[PDB]
Amino acid sequence: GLEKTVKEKLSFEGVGIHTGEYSKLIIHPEKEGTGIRFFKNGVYIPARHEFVVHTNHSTDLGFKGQRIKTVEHILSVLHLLEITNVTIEVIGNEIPILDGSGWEFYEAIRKNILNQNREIDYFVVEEPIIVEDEGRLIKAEPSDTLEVTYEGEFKNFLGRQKFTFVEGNEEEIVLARTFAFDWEIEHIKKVGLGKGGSLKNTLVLGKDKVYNPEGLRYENEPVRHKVFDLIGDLYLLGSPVKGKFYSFRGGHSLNVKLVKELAKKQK
Amino acid sequence: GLEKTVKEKLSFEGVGIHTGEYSKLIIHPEKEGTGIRFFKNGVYIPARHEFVVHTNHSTDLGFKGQRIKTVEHILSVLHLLEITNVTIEVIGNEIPILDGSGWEFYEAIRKNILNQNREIDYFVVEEPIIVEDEGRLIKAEPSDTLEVTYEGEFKNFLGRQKFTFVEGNEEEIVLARTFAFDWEIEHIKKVGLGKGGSLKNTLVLGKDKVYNPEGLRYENEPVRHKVFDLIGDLYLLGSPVKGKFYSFRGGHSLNVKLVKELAKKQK
Ligand SMILES: CCCCCCCCCCCCCCCC(=O)O
Ligand SMILES: CCCCCCCCCCCCCCCC(=O)O
Repeated sequence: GLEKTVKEKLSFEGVGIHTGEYSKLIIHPEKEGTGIRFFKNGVYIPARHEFVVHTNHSTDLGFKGQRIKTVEHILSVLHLLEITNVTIEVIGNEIPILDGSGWEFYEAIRKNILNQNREIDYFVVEEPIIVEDEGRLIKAEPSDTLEVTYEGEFKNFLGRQKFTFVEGNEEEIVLARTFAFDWEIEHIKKVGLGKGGSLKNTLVLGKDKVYNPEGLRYENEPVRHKVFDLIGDLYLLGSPVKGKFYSFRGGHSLNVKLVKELAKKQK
Repeated sequence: GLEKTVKEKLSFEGVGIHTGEYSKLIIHPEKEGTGIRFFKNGVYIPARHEFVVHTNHSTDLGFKGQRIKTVEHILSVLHLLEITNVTIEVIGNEIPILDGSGWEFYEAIRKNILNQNREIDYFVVEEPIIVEDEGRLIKAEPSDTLEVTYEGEFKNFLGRQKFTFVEGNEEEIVLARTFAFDWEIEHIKKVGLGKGGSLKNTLVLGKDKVYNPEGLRYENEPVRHKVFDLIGDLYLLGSPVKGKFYSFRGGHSLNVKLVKELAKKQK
């Protein structure tokens, strides 16, 4: 495919899920070969693993004293839409959570796609690789297309389920929201996070119930989101990816680990 | 004591806990002998049991097609401060929840109290009375002062605790917030309520944990609030009350029941 970018400036705004603070986005179009980079306080931060400063319950980036929290969703969509050259201006400290999924971005970015005369130089996974971290494991091998599978071993009623994304199936995961278990909320708030969380932006699961009155969108909405997450994380390799990934009980932390140990192979 | 009222117009505003909608309050001063009555869409609704239309997880009042949800807190404070003649203008369908306690009202009403030349005609409990409703029971006997005790048999870590309010101890309960356990937030949202609830306005308790990061104000904050509730409910007798009340596992529903079966004795 050819490198892409937005037709014109696009903006989004809302509360950040962790900071609980308001922030605004302004996606700027960029010349070819530019790449994805955020812009905060006159400082450009590249959507590349080198600038990852936090992978707890979000993937945060930073440079020269400027930090942006939760870039996974915005990046994931840009990765799905194969938008390669743009500048994400952030007026705050974290990309807005919106409805908890990548739906709003997708729906708006998709419209304003602008083709360009330059064949995308994809990041190809050249050979098998694995990464562990206590039960948690991710396996990535070579593939003609982008294919990602996530398998969960949920302690609650969800049980063991897994989902698989393949090119042409974006609309199947850009709608999955963010989730957390109830035995998953005190801790988060205590370590100073989720200040913006609510049933309107987050999907809360009980030991065997769903708090949100709106129920689950998909039987396996959680697993889907995790796949969405991984994709966006993977975009930190600096360009659309092409490989076959298997993630069992993954998380941003391990996600990044892979990415780093996957680029450290000068690939 | 003498009948009281506010020095001048006082107003409050915020989200309603159940409706999730915005609403505004405007407490108007009223001539002597007026009483407590709400004012909605050019319709006056008396703070009297006759106009109670709902006692689920709030005490709602209504008349000629006009309804106000959650009047207990506002009434409870007015009852504690012995403010007898005022008009509560409501622009919406429910008194604002504010921080979940009667703190804000108290602190603001207390300032603007205006004495009047007219001895309050208290509602005296003349003789013993009891009301049941499956395990739940309230006992009310005669007393020189206002004395209310609430005892809980909480299924979670709280266990069995009780609190007792006596005249001169208002500041001990006007600060207790509203509470709910994790088990049924679902239920509440499903039966169309708590649309405004959040950890900022509600104190959520787990099977053995406290979600709110701000912890409990008082070891027994819940039981206290229940006492606050009862007091405000009791003010639906149409005038400050003087009796000794015992409530074991009570709730607005039973509260009102008592009040009704307590006034039905032409007392
Ligand atoms: C109104 C009720 C509220 C409860 C608020 C939920 C607390 C927020 C928890 C944050 C989710 C953590 C998981 C991170 C996943 C992601 O990257 O989206
Ligand atoms: C994860 C959970 C969410 C936060 C939302 C809380 C749900 C709203 C609960 C409404 C409280 C009802 C009981 C209080 C009655 C009163 O104040 O008189």
